[PDB]
Amino acid sequence: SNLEQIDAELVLSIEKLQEIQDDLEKINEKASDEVLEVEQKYNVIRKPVYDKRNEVIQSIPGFWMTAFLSHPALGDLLTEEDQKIFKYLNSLEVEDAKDVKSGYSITFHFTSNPFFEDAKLTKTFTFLEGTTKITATPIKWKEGSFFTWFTHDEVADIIKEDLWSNPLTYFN
Amino acid sequence: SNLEQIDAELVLSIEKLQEIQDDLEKINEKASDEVLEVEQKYNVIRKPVYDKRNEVIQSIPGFWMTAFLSHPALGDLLTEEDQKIFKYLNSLEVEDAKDVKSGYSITFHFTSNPFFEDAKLTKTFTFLEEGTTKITATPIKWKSFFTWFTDADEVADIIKEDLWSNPLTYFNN
Ligand SMILES: [Ca+2]
Ligand SMILES: [Ca+2]
Ligand SMILES: [Ca+2]
Repeated sequence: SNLEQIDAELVLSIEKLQEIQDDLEKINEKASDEVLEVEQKYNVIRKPVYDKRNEVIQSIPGFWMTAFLSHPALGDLLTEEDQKIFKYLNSLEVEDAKDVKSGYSITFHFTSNPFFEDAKLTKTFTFLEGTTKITATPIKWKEGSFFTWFTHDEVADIIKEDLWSNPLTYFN
Repeated sequence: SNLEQIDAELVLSIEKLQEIQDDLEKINEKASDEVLEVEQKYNVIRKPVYDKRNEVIQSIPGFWMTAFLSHPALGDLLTEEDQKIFKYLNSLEVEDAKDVKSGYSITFHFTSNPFFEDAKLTKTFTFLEEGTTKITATPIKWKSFFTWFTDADEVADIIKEDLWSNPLTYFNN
């Protein structure tokens, strides 16, 4: 009687619920794709602004080193010899992957210097299951430390979200 | 005599940097607005699907209780007495403000129980237009997890983004 109908309804309702979650999964995937496309679009928009900013910074001889040193979290990470190398740092760069979700890289651009041969040291973060893999430029030291960073990465997030976003508020 | 002593080109480079940062600020705000618009669009689209999910759930006894009690993180947060209480949970409900940005609330609907008076225990997260946000909650009217209802959030994130989003995966296990 009523018990059989409730029983049958219960079996049916579990299946319909699996259908509803499948619908919700596809809706959540469309929405997070759409949020991602907005961020991809605005990385396009910001790119020439970051370029102009890099151009202006060429006129301020120790800008990036100075902003990095004035940042409360980052500044105390430069041992005194690190700061002599940082004298040759002339540009920092952060770029998301084209699709955003799959990572980004951080690059320290170095002028010609006696410590190492590289013009740039890059640390890359790839991740697309929650996990992430890191790669870094193996430093081509010359014959004659914060630089251990080039091998849960809080220095990366500070650089990416604070210093890279507005280094001027630490420079000022 | 601060900027007067400084080389003109250094002075003007800072001014131009400040102006570029202002441009970047405006760009970031157009990006926020555009993302907010996407969240609002899909809040509307999901609403009748959540309603249909709530309707179907009425035919499954103890659904929300079983999903909460089977969640690996959330389950690890009940006392044995907290589990005596949750046997009386009939419904979970997460609702964002009509604009997404204002915040959201999480509501636990309990049936008549011997532990407290309330039928709804609600924890509302209000995002203020100026910085810090205001967190309100229900004062339990008793006749631990329920320490979560303090106006002072890992639990709220797990509920909003995990349990509420797909409870059926924890009903099965
Ligand atoms: Ca369908
Ligand atoms: Ca679209
Ligand atoms: Ca002077």
